[PDB]
Amino acid sequence: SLVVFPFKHEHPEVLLHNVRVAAAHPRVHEVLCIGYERDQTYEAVERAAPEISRATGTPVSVRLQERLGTLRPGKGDGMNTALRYFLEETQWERIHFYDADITSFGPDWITKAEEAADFGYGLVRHYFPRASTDAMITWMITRTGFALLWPHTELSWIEQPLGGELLMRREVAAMLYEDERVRRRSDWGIDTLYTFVTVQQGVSIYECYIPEGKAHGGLDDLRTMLVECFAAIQSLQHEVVGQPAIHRQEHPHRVPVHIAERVGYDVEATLHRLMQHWTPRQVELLELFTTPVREGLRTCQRRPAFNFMDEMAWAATYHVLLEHFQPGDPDWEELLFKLWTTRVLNYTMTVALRGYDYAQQYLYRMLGRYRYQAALE
Amino acid sequence: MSLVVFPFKHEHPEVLLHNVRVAAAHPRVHEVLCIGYERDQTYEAVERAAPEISRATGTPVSVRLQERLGTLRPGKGDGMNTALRYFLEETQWERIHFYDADITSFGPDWITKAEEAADFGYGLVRHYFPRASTDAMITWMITRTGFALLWPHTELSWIEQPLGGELLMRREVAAMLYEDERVRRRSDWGIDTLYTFVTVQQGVSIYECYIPEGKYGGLDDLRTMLVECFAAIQSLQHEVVGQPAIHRQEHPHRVPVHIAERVGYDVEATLHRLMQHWTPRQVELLELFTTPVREGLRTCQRRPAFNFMDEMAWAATYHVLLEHFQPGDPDWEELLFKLWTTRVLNYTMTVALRGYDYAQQYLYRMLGRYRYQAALE
Ligand code: NA
Ligand code: NA
Repeated sequence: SLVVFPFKHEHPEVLLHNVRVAAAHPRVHEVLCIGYERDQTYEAVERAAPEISRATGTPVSVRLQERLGTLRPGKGDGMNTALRYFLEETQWERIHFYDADITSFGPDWITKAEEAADFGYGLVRHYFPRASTDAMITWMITRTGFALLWPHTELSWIEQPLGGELLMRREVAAMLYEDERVRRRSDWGIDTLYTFVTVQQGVSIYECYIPEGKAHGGLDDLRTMLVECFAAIQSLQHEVVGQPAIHRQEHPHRVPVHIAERVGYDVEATLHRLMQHWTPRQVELLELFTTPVREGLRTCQRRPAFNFMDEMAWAATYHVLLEHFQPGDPDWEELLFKLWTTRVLNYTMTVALRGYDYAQQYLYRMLGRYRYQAALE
Repeated sequence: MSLVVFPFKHEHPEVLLHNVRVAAAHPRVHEVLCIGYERDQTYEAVERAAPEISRATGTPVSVRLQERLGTLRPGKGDGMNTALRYFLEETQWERIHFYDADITSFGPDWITKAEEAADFGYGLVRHYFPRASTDAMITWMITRTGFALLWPHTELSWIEQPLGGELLMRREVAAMLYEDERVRRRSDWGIDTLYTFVTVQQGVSIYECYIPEGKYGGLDDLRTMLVECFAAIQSLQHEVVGQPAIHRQEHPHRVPVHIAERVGYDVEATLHRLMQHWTPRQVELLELFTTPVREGLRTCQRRPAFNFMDEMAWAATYHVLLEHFQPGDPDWEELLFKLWTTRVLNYTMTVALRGYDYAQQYLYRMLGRYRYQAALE
């Protein structure tokens, strides 16, 4: 079994700690770290690598990501490079990915995933408890898109379709590595692509619950990620999903108190940013949207406005964006960001303020209404 | 011997009349009194329904108009003090209840529980109810906060609903309050504060009944109550409490889910209203406040700022207000309003968003630190 840690900007100590756990694990035959460039961190892990291999009897390799796709060169190139390495330079039967920066990692993540693979599943995804105001891309972009475009499939039921923590069977990794839609997704869209393509190909999926959760400012920290996750859905929108898929999830535990009691973002800063980086093109682009959204966002030039951006207004908005949004156009990018920000604020003030349980319940029903709306049309 | 009082203004007649019926049917209630603000629609409906309710229940149901007994805005204070005057001068009943006209959860239990605690010996019985984490912002940030910073060694800041209009007094407590000029003059929203304070100051023994079943717009809706409740505390600040008081509270149930999952105010409207109705004198009055507060509120001329207004900034702010605020002055009232608004927003986004239990714990701890800070000094 190969374990992969993609990294770029992470501090060395956290990645090295995780490497040491994975290398020590009885079922792990090799650890690979993949980075962007030979920096301080990359050199540190290269230096520390041989002490770790001798101590564990497990080979630890470092490699650079190669340019395999055609978008911004980010996470997708790293993961796809790991797929090639696993397929062409190893004979291991299974590959795990874990983000380099997870601070809650332990032998349990590896064990649970392997045991699920033993059971027969082609793909094992880890999922985690999350704060009511985390996962706003997952919820408002990815799962929403899946519900609205493929309501009869497993896609919108997957818990963490953006999660980078997962295990694949060799054959699943080969299928993804060979798929050109996946190979080209060199940016933040890679996780969406892996998720979508595995489901479309009827790979069987198990979702393991990891109770400790994943420990790793304004909403604008997420803006590139948001743009690329949305572009990934938009790129897939005319695809057909023609076959069922086995999909099961470990029953989740009660959310831990310290996770239920996190705030996901700085509300003040987010309100402020909503009023910034406006341009006449952004103002003119709003003429594509429904009346309450156009007026709501136009208001945002002067003061934060977001009550208008409820569930149905968001679905209406999502449809216009699927049709008109252009990845790489700066005004479209900023507009998406503002529109999503008003959706996040609306949900924060009218749903998340009512409590964790209330929020979870609203989000699941949101998907249910989106699927039903899409299935009736 | 027991009188039940419902002061009223513009409430819907059916809620009030339902409650009147409940009170008069109660075996322990000898007379029901309704005190009307003026001869409006509500008052006419009450006066029509009265003689029939007296006949159906064999209990006298009287209607009267609030008199002008105080020297401030003619409001709740006049209404309640008029009921005291009547209880004392035109009846011989030994106990008086007050209930708000529009409580929708009213039953004989509210009366029985209060009567039973008086039988036990208490001078004053106050009811208290579960409340949502964004309700009771005057109670917490103004009244309980003031009680904690001004009389930390007393029972005052430990009282759960000092602003609550659901309570029972023994005749001698009522007489003492009616006779007190500080109380007689508080014709506005400050009356509840005055009742709570003077009873404690005079060593009246207090019991708090828990009513499990008991209990919109921008913060704007609470602006008049806010400025009058603050003025009430300000008007008492040099008073001394030189005797203890017996005070016990019924143990509270877990908050009902339907109450934990409410929202208390329109956030968007509140953020907007924070940027309005500036005057250059308000800008200049800010010069009296600490630097982060001065800078923070000044920013509110252009965008909402509130992160600065944590509990320590609020305590510093409260001291400046106690010293400088001018009741009845439009700029001072408006500044208090914005100042409290930033405090409620700060608490909403950094505390209440973390969940009900986190919020409750934070609030009780806040009073704890305010008592400690005040007693040390
Ligand atoms: Na090993
Ligand atoms: Na009676």
